[PDB]
Amino acid sequence: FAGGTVSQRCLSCICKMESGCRNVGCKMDMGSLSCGYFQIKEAYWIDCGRPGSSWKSCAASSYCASLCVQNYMKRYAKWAGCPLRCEGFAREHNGGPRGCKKGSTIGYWNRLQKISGCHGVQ
Ligand SMILES: CC(=O)NC1=C[C@H](O[C@@H]2O[C@H](CO)[C@@H](O[C@@H]3O[C@H](CO)[C@@H](O[C@@H]4O[C@H](CO)[C@@H](O)[C@H](O)[C@H]4NC(C)=O)[C@H](O)[C@H]3NC(C)=O)[C@H](O)[C@H]2NC(C)=O)[C@@H](CO)OC1=O
Repeated sequence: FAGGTVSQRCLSCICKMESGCRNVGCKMDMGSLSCGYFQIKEAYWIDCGRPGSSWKSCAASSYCASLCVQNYMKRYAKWAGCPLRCEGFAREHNGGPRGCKKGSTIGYWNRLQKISGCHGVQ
């Protein structure tokens, strides 16, 4: 995946959690479509710098999608006071700018750790 502050093992775990790390297309989630490898919504894609040729094109690319995650965490993680490890990055990915502080994402982190080789992933 793209390089950055998020580890490759963490990105792999998130990728597997969202789509079994496959280009699965989109689905509706609480008002907006989440797409591709990392199930990224348009707003997230905008916030990570509009990488790729378009939102859905980027989402369908493991590299572009992972770069978007890298940029999103560089933008919000430290700002929101998240631990700079997968626990914080995963929750930010699932809950937004301050996702690592939302109780809603506690379940996402716990479910993600159930994936082979993802328990306590950093
Ligand atoms: C069950 C489940 O959770 N499913 C999925 C969750 C997840 O999608 C994530 O969904 C959340 C909430 O809808 C997204 O959070 C929003 O993120 C926005 C983008 O950063 C953010 O909007 C920004 O907000 C800041 C602060 O106000 C502003 O300064 C920015 O200008 C603004 N940007 C824009 C372009 O509007 C917004 O406030 C968040 N909303 C809330 C309620 O927090 C989050 O981004 C989603 N994550 C992704 C990767 O898309 C995914 C994968 O887990 O899809 C799910 O199915």
